Amino acid sequence: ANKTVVVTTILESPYVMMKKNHEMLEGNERYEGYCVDLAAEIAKHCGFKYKLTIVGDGKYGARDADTKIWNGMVGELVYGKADIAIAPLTITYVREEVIDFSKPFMSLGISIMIKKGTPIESAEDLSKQTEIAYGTLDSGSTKEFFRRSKIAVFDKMWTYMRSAEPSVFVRTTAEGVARVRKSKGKYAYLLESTMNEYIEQRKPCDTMKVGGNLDSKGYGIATPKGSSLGNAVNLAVLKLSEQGLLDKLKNKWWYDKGEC
Amino acid sequence: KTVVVTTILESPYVMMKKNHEMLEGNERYEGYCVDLAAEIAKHCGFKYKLTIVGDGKYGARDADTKIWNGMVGELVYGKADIAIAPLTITYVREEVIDFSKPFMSLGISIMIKKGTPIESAEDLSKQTEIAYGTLDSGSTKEFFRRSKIAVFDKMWTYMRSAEPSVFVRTTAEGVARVRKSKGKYAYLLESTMNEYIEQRKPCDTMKVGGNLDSKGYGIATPKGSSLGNAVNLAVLKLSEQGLLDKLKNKWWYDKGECGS
Ligand SMILES: CCN1CNS(=O)(=O)c2cc(F)ccc21
Ligand SMILES: CCN1CNS(=O)(=O)c2cc(F)ccc21
Ligand SMILES: N[C@@H](CCC(=O)O)C(=O)O
Ligand SMILES: N[C@@H](CCC(=O)O)C(=O)O
Ligand SMILES: [Cl-]
Ligand SMILES: [Cl-]
Ligand SMILES: [Cl-]
Ligand SMILES: [Cl-]
Ligand SMILES: [Cl-]
Repeated sequence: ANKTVVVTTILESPYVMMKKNHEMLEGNERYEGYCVDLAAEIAKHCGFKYKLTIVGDGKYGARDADTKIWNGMVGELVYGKADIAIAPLTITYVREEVIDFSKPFMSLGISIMIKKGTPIESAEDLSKQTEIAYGTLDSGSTKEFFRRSKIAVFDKMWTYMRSAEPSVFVRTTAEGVARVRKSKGKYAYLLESTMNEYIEQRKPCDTMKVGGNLDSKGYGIATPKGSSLGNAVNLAVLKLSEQGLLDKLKNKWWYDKGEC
Repeated sequence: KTVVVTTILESPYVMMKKNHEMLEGNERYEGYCVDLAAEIAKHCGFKYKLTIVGDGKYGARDADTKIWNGMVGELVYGKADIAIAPLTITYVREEVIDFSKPFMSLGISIMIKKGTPIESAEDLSKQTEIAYGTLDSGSTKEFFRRSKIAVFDKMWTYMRSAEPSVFVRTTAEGVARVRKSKGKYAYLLESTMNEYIEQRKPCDTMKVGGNLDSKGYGIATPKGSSLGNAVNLAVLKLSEQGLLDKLKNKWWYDKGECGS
């Protein structure tokens, strides 16, 4: 018999955001954003009812090196706490080994956010100076990229970041943004081009994405490995992509009401 | 035993090496997909035989007979174990075959003779002096055929009825037509092949406007093939090691045939 599908997601603008009047709203109505709209479209095409739930620990997902335990949305899927993740969850090798991913619904690359006027144009620029600190989000794919990289410039960046004091890592994108904005150009933030380009369109329009992306990947809808939901959701993603609905949702949440 | 790889002669993905007539087996061929096949096979631990698709087509389903041709057909009817080629991930194909996560991104794009007065798909659709078309039996044609997006629908209505036929059998042939058409023929093809051609003599073509859509190529296996899982992880591993980027830079490497 049909059950309500438990969707794990994360409060990350503009994917999932609290609606203005959330304090008097319940269930899915509390939220708005790209992934809220996407969940609606996927559910419609797949014919299921669902319940959006914000991941408890507020993390994307990393495996503890000691205990081998997955946290974040990946953990929610791995341990059977959610049926599907509809979020800016990056497709990675280590994750692909433990959960299923649809074909990508959005492309991104790691990128550099600076306060306007910062004399940085590239990862190479960052790696060759010490005046401007830089870091990444915790418990996500960007941090793991640097930790695992065998590419010289990135390995050099990781060697710096891992030991920098105070810590250059942040717990949320918002914290990284604030750090860039408040540091008078002495902090640059390594984040996905999607979030970077979003922030670039928000007041007070004091940040910008600089240089090319450091890699190329995408977000996928994730399900527990072997989940029967996987096939249908994947086709739904390709259909929506082909129909141009994904391009429409991107423009809607990034650019249509940009503030800059 | 020996994995049979179906692929297609398409520069710079798979090309006959100089003096190939005295070569044998896999050594006859060079290119991005040739190198990729080697890398995938090494990671997955299989021996393989590259074979060029008999009918020289990517893959389309005959409306009447509902039979698949091209590489898609070779997978569907058991003639090959895997396709390693610039084979576009699409909804209709995903229904009948398995695809790895993408190893390369692309979008449908416009190729014009330099100086042609066109900067967008919209421009093309709003005029009639410049003819335009696509490859036969491929994802670009099916995209326009299936599209409910206004401008693309208009372009299709024109293309389907244009006489003489605006469709071509091969990329080389569409490119020739652009060059020999004094600018009265624009070619719709994938950004990857467009950008490759853009950097080669006689440097008289160019990619204009943004891409009309966003998708990628995937390594394809028959539905439910056990090779699928390993090949998918291999793609992600190569991507994260930056080996896919290295391959792209190598085969799209600009020796400065045009300017510089
Ligand atoms: C987000 C759009 N999109 C739809 N799914 S896809 O055809 O598997 C794909 C592959 C890519 F390499 C880049 C984008 C992309
Ligand atoms: C081609 C590189 N690449 C690696 N495989 S992926 O992480 O599934 C992916 C998703 C995208 F949306 C765009 C590119 C991309
Ligand atoms: N999308 C990333 C989080 C953001 C980042 O790591 O930059 C992930 O899935 O882990
Ligand atoms: N990559 C395309 C062929 C080229 C095109 O259609 O423009 C396909 O898989 O069908
Ligand atoms: Cl300031
Ligand atoms: Cl071999
Ligand atoms: Cl439209
Ligand atoms: Cl008709
Ligand atoms: Cl011209």
